[PDB]
Amino acid sequence: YDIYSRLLKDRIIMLGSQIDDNVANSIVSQLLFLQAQDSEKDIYLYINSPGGSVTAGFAIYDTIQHIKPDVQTICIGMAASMGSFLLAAGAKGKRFALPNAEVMIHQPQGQATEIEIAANHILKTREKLNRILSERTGQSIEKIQKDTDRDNFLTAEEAKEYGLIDEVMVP
Amino acid sequence: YDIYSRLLKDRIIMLGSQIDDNVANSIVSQLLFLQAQDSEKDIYLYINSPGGSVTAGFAIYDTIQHIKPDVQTICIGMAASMGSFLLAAGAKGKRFALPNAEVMIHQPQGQATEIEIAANHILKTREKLNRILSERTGQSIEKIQKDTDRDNFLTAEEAKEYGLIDEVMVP
Amino acid sequence: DIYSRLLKDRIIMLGSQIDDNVANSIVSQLLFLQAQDSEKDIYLYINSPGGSVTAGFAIYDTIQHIKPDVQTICIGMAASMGSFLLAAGAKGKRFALPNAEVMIHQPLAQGQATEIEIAANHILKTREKLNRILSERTGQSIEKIQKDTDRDNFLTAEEAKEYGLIDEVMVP
Amino acid sequence: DIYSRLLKDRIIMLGSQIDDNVANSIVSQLLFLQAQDSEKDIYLYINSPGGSVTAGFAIYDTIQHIKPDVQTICIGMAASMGSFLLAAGAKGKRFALPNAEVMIHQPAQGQATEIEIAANHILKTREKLNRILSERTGQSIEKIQKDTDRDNFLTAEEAKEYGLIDEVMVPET
Amino acid sequence: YDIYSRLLKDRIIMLGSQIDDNVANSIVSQLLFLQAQDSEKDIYLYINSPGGSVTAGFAIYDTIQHIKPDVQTICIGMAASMGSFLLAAGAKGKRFALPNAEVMIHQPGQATEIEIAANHILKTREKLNRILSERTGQSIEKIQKDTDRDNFLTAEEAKEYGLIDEVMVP
Amino acid sequence: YDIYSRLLKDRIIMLGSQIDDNVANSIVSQLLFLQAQDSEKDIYLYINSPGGSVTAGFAIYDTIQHIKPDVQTICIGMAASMGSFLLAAGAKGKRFALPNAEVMIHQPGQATEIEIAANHILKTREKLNRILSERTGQSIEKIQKDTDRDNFLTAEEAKEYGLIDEVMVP
Amino acid sequence: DIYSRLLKDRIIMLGSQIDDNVANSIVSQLLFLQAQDSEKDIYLYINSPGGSVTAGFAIYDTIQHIKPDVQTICIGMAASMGSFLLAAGAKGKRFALPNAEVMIHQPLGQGQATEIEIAANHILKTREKLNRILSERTGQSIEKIQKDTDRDNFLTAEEAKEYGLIDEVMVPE
Ligand SMILES: [Ca+2]
Repeated sequence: YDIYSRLLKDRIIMLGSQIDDNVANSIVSQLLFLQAQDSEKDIYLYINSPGGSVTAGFAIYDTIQHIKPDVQTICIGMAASMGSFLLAAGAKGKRFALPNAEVMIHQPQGQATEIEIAANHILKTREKLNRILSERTGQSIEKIQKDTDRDNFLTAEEAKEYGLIDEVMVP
Repeated sequence: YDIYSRLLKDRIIMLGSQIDDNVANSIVSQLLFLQAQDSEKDIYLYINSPGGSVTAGFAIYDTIQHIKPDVQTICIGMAASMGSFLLAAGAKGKRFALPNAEVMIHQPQGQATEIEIAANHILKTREKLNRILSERTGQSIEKIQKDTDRDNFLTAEEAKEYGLIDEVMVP
Repeated sequence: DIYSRLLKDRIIMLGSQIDDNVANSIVSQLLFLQAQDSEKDIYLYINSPGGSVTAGFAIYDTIQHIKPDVQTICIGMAASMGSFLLAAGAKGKRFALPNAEVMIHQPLAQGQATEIEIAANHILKTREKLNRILSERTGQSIEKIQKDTDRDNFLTAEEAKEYGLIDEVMVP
Repeated sequence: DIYSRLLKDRIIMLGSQIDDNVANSIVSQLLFLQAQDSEKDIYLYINSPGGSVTAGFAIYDTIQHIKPDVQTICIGMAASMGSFLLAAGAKGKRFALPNAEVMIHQPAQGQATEIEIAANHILKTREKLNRILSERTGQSIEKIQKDTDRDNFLTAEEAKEYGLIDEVMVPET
Repeated sequence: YDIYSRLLKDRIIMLGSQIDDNVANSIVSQLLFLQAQDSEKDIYLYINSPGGSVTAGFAIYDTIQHIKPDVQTICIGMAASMGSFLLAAGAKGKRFALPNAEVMIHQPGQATEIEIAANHILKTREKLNRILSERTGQSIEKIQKDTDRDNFLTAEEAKEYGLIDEVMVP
Repeated sequence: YDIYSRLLKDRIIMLGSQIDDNVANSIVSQLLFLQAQDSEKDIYLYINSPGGSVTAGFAIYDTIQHIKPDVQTICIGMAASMGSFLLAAGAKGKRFALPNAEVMIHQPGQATEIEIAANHILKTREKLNRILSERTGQSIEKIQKDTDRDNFLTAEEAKEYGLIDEVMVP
Repeated sequence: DIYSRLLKDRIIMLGSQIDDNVANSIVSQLLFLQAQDSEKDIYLYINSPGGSVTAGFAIYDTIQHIKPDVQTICIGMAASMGSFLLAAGAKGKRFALPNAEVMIHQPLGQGQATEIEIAANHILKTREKLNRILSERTGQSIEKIQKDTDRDNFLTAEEAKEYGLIDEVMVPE
């Protein structure tokens, strides 16, 4: 679509699909582009994703944390698994959801190849997810481990109360 | 294509297919872009939709309510399921249909993934749909509960009488 | 390429089966042309076997809604919803080329219509509203239209003028 | 690409079977060119094995309706509807190159829709084709009836003497 | 591949595939475009073609002869059947091949049902031989024999035969 | 896509897939283009790759070493097989990984029969090992050992191993 | 989109099997750059496992024909027709990168060659002309080349220089 090109001028990135390497490459490239345009101005990352690959999600995570600009995260529909992980990873005080957004932190995948899955288990990237979520939500590692194994769906309000977002955007 | 892009210049968006995640993302992006262009001028959402997925439809709904410009809604052919919900969700006074439009309130999937179905069951989106509809139509939620469970087809004039739209546009 | 250039001349071509995509595109073009200039005429050329009635009504309603006069010109053919849109053009401004073939017969499902669309038509009785508009725009009685839209009667351009479906056959 | 640049030169290329898609494309180019300038000649090159008669009649009628003269020029082939459209050019301005192959035989051809085939027979389009061909070749309807019911191939010079075209374009120098 | 539109600015046309109706329509369109742009300047037609449809080849042949500009023909790799025919059809004195080009005048075709019927009733095989005779300076009798056999010709032998005017030497 | 052309203006090259011939040709072309634009300014090569073909990987490797501009390598996500080899081949002091990047040096990615035959005859594994040994500061004995096993490394471990120079801290 | 931009720098990339499509592309780019400037060098980068000899001879002939010098650089692999086009660069201007792989073997006859192409190869004895050309350009005896062309002969960049296939190995800096 020609629309996502216009939105880059507004420093808006839409993450509206399952997260695989292709998507990760696209989002990362968009993040580096906007940093090159203007290293100071905020970026707006709208999220409607059911999740996906963990190494691909970490690629985006790492790029959000590395670049100079504050990356604002705004969930518009769903944020599950890596979707919700990236939602929580946005700039402090600047993580949002619309009132009818659905958030799940269950971390179960996502067209991941042999090499990726091998890396995940060997470098125990799941423990790294749990540890990062714990830091960014304030929850204990033990509560994070428990909830990421479970299939709990949170309303926007329940997501704020959990510490995944900062503010529910009520009209 | 080039017509919708040039139509976007007039702050017109066309919602003319079933609503899935792709469509929602597109409509949401278009709404955010038009807000970014001018935060004050009306937006015209044209609707010819058999409906689609609830979580996709709520993403559009939330965006309409979130943005500063008021989104005028106009049914040209059909609004069924989520299509009619979106029609009823336009700026008050600014909801329209052409004389031979067909509106159906019945909410039944729109290629909704199993994660989305689970979320909607758990978060009780169906009761929420009924409630929002009753607020936007002026009907009691009991009337809404009944009418959304049967397949009730309404003319543009009947949908006006029902409160789904404000006016039938005059030839 | 050619169609975007024609759009500048306020010319819209309807040269396929009418389904929802086509209807959405035709509706869009009509809206764009009204936004471009509200006073100048639009030229809708029709070569269509017909299709979906709900899609056709979407185009019909838009033609009647928009400000500019919409001229309808049949090239090749106008069957079912195709003939309905041809008869729906501005009065005094509905045309057919000499060898055009017009058919009023409304089938008994077309335009690869969805389950939801078929149900709406039978419940809201669109077949009767079609027959009503046709009689109003041709000058024939409702019982004449009712019989003719049930039959597979093919009309020449001149017979279609006699019928009231068009205003004039265009002279070479 | 090349075809859009050619359209600036008021050149239209008809190089395939005739269906509704092609007919609509040709019809639109003719209307565009008339909208550009209504006095200057149009140059319609024809290399076509034929196709749908109702699609063919749409092009035919459009040629006769617009104000500019439509010169027709056969390169390669003009069979069935192709040769009918060749014969449909502005009289005096129908051409073929020396090695062009013309066929007048009229055979539902070329992915014609079910409604179209029925329309052909009911409105008796075959009689109209014959009568028009007769009118613009100068040949009698009886001769055209016989010649269109046989697989009848003609050279460019034979097609000229038959009256289908006005001149064979012999190359310089 | 947008290289071909760039070459068109330099009045260069590439015929580097099997000759069918689509290729014919394409080549004919470029030739007409190049005449419209400028009717005086030479056009350069490069050939690497195994041949193809006789009626499609004839459409190209006629357009070459009909347009005002001189069309140079340059064989770069192969010119077989209709390919070699179109090579022999260039402006006189301006038909070339590169030193390692392969040229075959044997005529066996990627035509259609209607096209095949036309070729045989109108006797296009005789028209090919006749034109080959006119443009090579060879007799109808020799050409008839050679177009029936699978004689491959070097670039030098094609010059000697009269299919080209000069071999293009490094 | 389309974003990648804009990134080229910033002298950024994304290597975010398996390395086959088409990918190598593309990366090599982007490197040559950027050198041609400016021979002095740094190039940034972002790597997210499972690796792939040895011949294709060496094509990129050689071009990185040949061109004038310093090529910075930045691992985002993963660098395995040729991916990690290309990561280790960045300009000295300008090889980086993000905190959560996964690095694997193990050498076993869609390559023709000719290429596989070439690899074993011309002893390309011995070449890889020697080059890795030269750019990490680890011995050939050590690198021969670690290339055989499926040892994954964190960004910090990759730095300690000598594959990268720094981890990029948020 | 880099290739079109790269073409502004007089750079051509041959990165696949050689067939008629590839050859017609390369030939076109060579002819384009001549028309652009006939004096400045052209840079042909080679990463090719070979292909059709007819297609390769088309490129070869065009390289020799045009005025600009064509520099050849092997980046990854040059096999069969790939090697041949490598050895065919301007004298003193044939290069390979240090880890390039070169094979002179000319296969059992490649690259989707048509029955017409294969017939011409055998009749016009195209293999003999290849061996003759390689001999002239490597400075080796036709006897040695005939032997090495019949074996699967993989060479390093340095060995290719010692053979005479290239003039220099491009040393990195
Ligand atoms: Ca720099």
